[PDB]
Amino acid sequence: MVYQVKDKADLDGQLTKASGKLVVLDFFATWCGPCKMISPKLVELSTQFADNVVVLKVDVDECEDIAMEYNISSMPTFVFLKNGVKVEEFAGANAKRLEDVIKANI
Repeated sequence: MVYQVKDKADLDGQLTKASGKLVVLDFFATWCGPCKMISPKLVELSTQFADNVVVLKVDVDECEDIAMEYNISSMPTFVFLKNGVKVEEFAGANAKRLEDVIKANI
């Protein structure tokens, strides 16, 4: 349910297919402790809101150009989009905050 983009083009297509659903972009790194710590929760929410949410993971070491483009500097950073418009964005592994956002903007 949680898809990890191959590159910008891949991201620019996943967002298209997404249509009018809440999109959650998880910018993370494999060396980031808090990122792993929240990955399970993201998965849970992912399936708990399948049909009305689409979670895309973006590895910063693999897609550095997408990291610069979105101006990320802290991991994990969650950018929430809906119909092509940033609905919100925050960094850190605050699991409750994460569920709050998905739920409130689903």
